[PDB]
Amino acid sequence: GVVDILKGAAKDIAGHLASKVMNKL
Repeated sequence: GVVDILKGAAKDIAGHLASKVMNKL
């Protein structure tokens, strides 16, 4: 499930990222 973890892993990073924007609105 490597490929499955590789993609799902990016979700953890974009987590604190996609927050920056959401933090504005």
